[PDB]
Amino acid sequence: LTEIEHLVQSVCKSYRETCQLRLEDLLRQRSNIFSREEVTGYQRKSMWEMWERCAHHLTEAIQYVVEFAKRLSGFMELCQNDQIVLLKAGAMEVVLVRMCRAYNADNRTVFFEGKYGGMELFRALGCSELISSIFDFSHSLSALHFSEDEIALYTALVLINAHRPGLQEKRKVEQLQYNLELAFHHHLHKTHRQSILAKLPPKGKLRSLCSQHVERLQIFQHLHPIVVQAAFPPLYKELFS
Ligand SMILES: O=C(O)c1ccc(-c2nn(C(=O)c3c(Cl)cccc3C(F)(F)F)c3cccc(F)c23)c(F)c1
Repeated sequence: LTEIEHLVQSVCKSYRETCQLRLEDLLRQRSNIFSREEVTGYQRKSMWEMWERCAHHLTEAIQYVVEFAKRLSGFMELCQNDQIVLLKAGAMEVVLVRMCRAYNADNRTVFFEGKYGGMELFRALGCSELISSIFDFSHSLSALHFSEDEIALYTALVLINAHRPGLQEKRKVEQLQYNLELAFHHHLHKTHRQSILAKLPPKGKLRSLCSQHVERLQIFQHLHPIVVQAAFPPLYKELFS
């Protein structure tokens, strides 16, 4: 009925449509785990081949988040400067949250290229601390057993944040943010899930993990650049220098 319950519906719709894999497909594939032969197969690959595989998977993930943002009510009505500022700071933070869906807390594995595997699968990359921190973030997020609607509403709030430095129309961003906070709060009350609010990761944790991740991606892109057909060209030039 209210403009808020419709907001919940459209945010969940944008998310349902911009998801790469279905939650039940990832849950049913938890049995399909890489063999020790397939693991060594990945470990023996060049850093540069592993980088190309991961770089493409991560650019495609960002592109789905870009589409998710495009479909959020009022995002397109914000100015290009504000759209870049939000996506630059938040798109990879959304990808990192989304990642908990493809993470199995039982054996500490992630769904990568058709099967589940441990962090050792990424050895050739030579950035074990960063990969361990990503696996740790997904492990803490998985303990919340986030529903699909909760992850949709929370990721919208990760993106729509008026506190990002460099915004031109801060007030137009605040209005979008306040409506999404009401929508998230309203939904958690309706479903008796307000208890996750105290369990959500601190703002600084996500920002800190994301800044470390993107800077490492930026080091690899400098050393071995990949080519990507840009979905949002002005965003692409701000990240790919
Ligand atoms: O318009 C597009 O299609 C588009 C696609 C990807 C990005 C993007 N890349 N990105 C990387 O960290 C990244 C990735 Cl995922 C792989 C290899 C190289 C990079 C690099 F570090 F170079 F940016 C991002 C980090 C945060 C926010 C982003 F928006 C991006 C982008 F800005 C635009």
